Amino acid sequence: PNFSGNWKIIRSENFEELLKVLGVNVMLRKIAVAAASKPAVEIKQEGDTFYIKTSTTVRTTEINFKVGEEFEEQTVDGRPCKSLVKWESENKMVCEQKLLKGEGPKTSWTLELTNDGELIETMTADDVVCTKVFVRE
Repeated sequence: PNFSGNWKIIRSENFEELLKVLGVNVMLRKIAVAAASKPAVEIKQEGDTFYIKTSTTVRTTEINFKVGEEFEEQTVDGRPCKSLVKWESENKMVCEQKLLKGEGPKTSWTLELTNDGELIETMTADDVVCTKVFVRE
């Protein structure tokens, strides 16, 4: 169960629709799903410590966290949040997010490995879920 690698996206389901129900305007949705916005995800895992860099043709962001320790990131629609990841199993982590300011949808995400070595990401806002699948280069 090692999440490290250079992960390339191979499936995406319900992402634009999730943004739509969050109130994201149509220009930004279409951009978010364009080929040019396809995420490449680099992960370095060392036990419970993660470094994850997500890059597209125009953006790059890095997060560093340790499982069980609170950190700060942004929600699917860009609002700052405090996050905390826990293991649900040997091969799956789950993250609960809490907005830093104001109120909003209950948001969370998960990452898990398949035995064939696919990485599955889900992101949830209230009752709406999006799933992306990646494979290693």
